[PDB]
Amino acid sequence: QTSARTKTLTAFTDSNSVLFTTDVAARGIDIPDVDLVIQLDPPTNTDMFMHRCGRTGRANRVGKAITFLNEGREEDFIPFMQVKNVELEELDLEVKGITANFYEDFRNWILEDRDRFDKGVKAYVAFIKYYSNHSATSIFRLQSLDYVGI
RNA sequence: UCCAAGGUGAACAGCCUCUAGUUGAUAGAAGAUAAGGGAAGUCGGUCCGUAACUUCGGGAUAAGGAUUGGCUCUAAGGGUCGGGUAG
Repeated sequence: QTSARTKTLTAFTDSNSVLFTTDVAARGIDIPDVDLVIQLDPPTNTDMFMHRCGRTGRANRVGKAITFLNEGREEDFIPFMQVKNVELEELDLEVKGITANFYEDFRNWILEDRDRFDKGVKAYVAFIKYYSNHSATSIFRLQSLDYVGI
């Protein structure tokens, strides 16, 4: 609802805060003091990519943008951005804290309420449909998608 | 000069019939084929076996035997009601 969106945006704009948002906030709106931008997946269209990581860097401020790749066709996204005059420097991040039970923890938390199971399966299917409507078909292939991994 | 059924034909045609008309016309009796030769003649010789397809609407939303749940932003998505502890 519009009122809830306005209230959430004005609470976030007003102390260290993390925002889980779709492409609604990607373009146009300016939240000051935003340091880090993470794109858990590359966008459906690449034109919006520059907007999603564009919320930072105002007045050459020290801000970082990070993106995540699926290891299968990751060799095509970087040159695609390079042709569009965008250079993505590879970053190596250690997967800390995953010694044991992360997927087990997720699974046993899903088993508590069937609503959680429904929301998870619905989100997975929605992501599959979202990946189906992807530009640059060669880069993002449905066949090469890691269905079990997702 | 007017009216004008049906079925086969599956090529106008021809053939057969329904409704409706005829039995009229002196009566009785008693073209085809061919063995061998081949112009020697005369002026002149549609139906059985395959495969892909293939008609109308209504549906919108990735499918339509399966465990259906299916993208981002963007008008509306039936009405109403309901929030704590203390003085």
